[PDB]
Amino acid sequence: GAKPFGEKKFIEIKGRRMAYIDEGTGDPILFQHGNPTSSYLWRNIMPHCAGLGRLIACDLIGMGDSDKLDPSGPERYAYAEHRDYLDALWEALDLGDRVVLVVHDWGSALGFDWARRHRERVQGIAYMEAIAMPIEWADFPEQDRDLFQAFRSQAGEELVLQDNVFVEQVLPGLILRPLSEAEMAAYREPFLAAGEARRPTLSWPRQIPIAGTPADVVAIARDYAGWLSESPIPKLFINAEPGALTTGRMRDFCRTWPNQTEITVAGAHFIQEDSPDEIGAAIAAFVRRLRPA
Ligand SMILES: [Br-]
Ligand SMILES: [Br-]
Repeated sequence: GAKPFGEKKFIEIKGRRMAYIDEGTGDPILFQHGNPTSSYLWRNIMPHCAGLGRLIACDLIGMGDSDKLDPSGPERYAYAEHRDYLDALWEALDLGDRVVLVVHDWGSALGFDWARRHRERVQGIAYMEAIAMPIEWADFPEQDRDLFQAFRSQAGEELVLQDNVFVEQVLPGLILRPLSEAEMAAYREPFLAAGEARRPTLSWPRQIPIAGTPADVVAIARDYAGWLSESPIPKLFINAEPGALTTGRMRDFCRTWPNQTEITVAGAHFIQEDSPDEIGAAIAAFVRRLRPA
């Protein structure tokens, strides 16, 4: 299904207008995409949670139907800058203190961080192919290692801003089934233009806490990893086979997390495109359990 879930709403944040999905009533079930994705990534999963709460899917700034930052540059869209826009967006949405988090990739780095800082408001965390902890190159998926190493080099501007590699090569390359034309249109739409409109999908891999750099993001991930490993908050780990990011040591460490349910679905990185109904069913099961009658 290539059809988006529901419709986009917009809200002005820090003078910056962000796009989001908000469907239903009750405690929110917050789904957050990462790079180079948008709310669209959850379109076939969110339906499974219908009637279970308030279904919300935000577009990170510079992503999806969210406004671009201007002026943009190599120093724009760092982690700190996304969190400052996201924090204010999640505040404006009045989510309450019984939020379930559903996270992926930078959505998990961001969601996990948010969760630590607001642990009291977090009913539960469902995560998959996440940034669970700072890592080394040896832990990074082999097939894409030297490419991710090049994004974090001066070649990074040519690969991404000029050629849109993350959107056109990384994203298809880590989904196990052939995407449809309408589906690749929706992922490429926010990045149709060459240059700075594609800056966020280059700044994101530059932000990954790898090999001790960058130190601020490393620190934040050190922080929430230590916390998550100790929090009794209910967790749903959607493991993937063969998976990509959350394998090996990081997978090892995640399996250490308390009060955690784990399932395995078919997929590489963007597993919502390979196993949306298995992921959806599991998330709705998790929320039901968290929200009886
Ligand atoms: Br593929
Ligand atoms: Br990335």
